[PDB]
Amino acid sequence: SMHETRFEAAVKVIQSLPKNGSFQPTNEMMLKFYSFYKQATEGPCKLSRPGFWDPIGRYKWDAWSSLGDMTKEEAMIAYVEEMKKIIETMPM
Repeated sequence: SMHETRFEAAVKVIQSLPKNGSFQPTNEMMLKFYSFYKQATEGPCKLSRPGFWDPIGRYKWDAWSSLGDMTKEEAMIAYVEEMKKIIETMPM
């Protein structure tokens, strides 16, 4: 599908920024990207929240859980739209 192809292209773009540029998305933005990636591929968050002692686990889970019943296609659209917005503002 058009959205699935766009999604794969976008994922590649984001993956490449910490490797091929001098600038990358913020940690906050990376968690947002993770949330849409999970929602697009695995669907809605299923598991219980990690414990207080696992910060990155908790930040991850909170971001993914936040999306609720977002569909897989909506999460692909969201990921792509977020990537476009970052690329529009960020020196490459």
